[PDB]
Amino acid sequence: MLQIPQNYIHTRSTPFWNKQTAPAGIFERHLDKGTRPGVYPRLSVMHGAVKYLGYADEHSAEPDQVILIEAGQFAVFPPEKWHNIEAMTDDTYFNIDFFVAPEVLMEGAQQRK
Amino acid sequence: MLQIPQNYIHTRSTPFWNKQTAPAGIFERHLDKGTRPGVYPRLSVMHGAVKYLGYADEHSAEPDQVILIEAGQFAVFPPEKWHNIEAMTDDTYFNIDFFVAPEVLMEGA
Amino acid sequence: MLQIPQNYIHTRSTPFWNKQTAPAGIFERHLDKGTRPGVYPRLSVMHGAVKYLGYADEHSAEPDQVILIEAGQFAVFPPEKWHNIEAMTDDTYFNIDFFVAPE
Amino acid sequence: MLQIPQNYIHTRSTPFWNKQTAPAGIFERHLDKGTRPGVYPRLSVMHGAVKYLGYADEHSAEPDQVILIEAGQFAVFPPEKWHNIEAMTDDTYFNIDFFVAPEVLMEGAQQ
Ligand SMILES: [Zn+2]
Ligand SMILES: [Zn+2]
Ligand SMILES: [Zn+2]
Ligand SMILES: [Zn+2]
Repeated sequence: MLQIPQNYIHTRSTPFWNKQTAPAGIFERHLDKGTRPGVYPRLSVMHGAVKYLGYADEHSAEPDQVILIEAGQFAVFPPEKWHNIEAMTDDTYFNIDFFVAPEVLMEGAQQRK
Repeated sequence: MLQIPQNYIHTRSTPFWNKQTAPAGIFERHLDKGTRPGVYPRLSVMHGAVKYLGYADEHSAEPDQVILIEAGQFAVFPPEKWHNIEAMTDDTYFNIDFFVAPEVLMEGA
Repeated sequence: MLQIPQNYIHTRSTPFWNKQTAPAGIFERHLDKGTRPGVYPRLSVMHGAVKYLGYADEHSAEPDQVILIEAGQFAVFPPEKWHNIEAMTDDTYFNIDFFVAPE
Repeated sequence: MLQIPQNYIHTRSTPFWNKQTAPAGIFERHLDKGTRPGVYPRLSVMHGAVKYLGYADEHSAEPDQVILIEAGQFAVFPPEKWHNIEAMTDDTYFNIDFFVAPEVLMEGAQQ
């Protein structure tokens, strides 16, 4: 399973969504982006099941990776990778958390005058 | 398993923690600060495994609820209940997300 | 002006709301609570105008505090104080950010 | 004033920064990381005042946009534009919130 580095930071979260409430576009092929690159999405299924479908590129015809996520489980998605999800039942609902890399700026001994 | 209602709101997320970076007191029997009906914490473990032990009350000798959370899994804990977690390995790391009911986030007159 | 202490941390944000998309209960008298006491709400108006009506207590007949927040401005709401907001137009829309004391 | 469209989504919020705690790079002319159409930063001042300076390009001699932000106010800055900020006082602190269009956060495939 793909893991999010322990030093990554949580930036945003989505409300709980189901087939009807989620933005329609999440069920079609797409890329999850942020302000910066390398954002890791973490989809958690609270009930039912959710399927992740990843592709080689923006136009490949069939998925090159499939992950089934059941209630009580989560899966982090490969960054900058085209994909779409699919709800397995009408009762399925889930939410998504996004994580980004931390910034480490070198500092000096004095303050900036 | 405990499930958090669809209308609940994500209010806070703790950073990733391991045996060393997490608040020492989380491994000791405690009551989540501010816990009350409508406040559900969700613990997801990214690596290793975390064990949750729940107790009927502050001084119960044995727990009445045991949950082993592995990497790729999460568990929602019951509010207003004494408990504690335990990291099963040194490289274990998890984070906790909190969700709360709209009526308690904004209590009307 | 009421200010949020520099050491507080941002915990949550609401999407942009207007008279219709906002949760109804916000236009009615209420209290913002959050998991811990002392939370600070910061309402910023992106367009139109919002008015804050604060009250002495849960049942005061009239408000003891009034603040008009116009586009390009925000206002920090006194914690633990009952209040309700009023959008001044249909075109008005705002969002709320919440800040809490350092963990 | 620039306004962030009502359907945009809050993606990041920086902690409160002052003349010393803010990343040094924000005080010098730069181009925000990942800046592009659909990404608007919103800088609001909690105390003191902050001044934004925008430039036509990277080497323009003079700025062509100036926004003074007092405490209790905020200003949305244009995307893909060279700029820098200046804290008017030592006791000044502020924070920035970034908002992004839904079509940019979730880039739909085309054919
Ligand atoms: Zn996605
Ligand atoms: Zn706990
Ligand atoms: Zn309120
Ligand atoms: Zn900037």
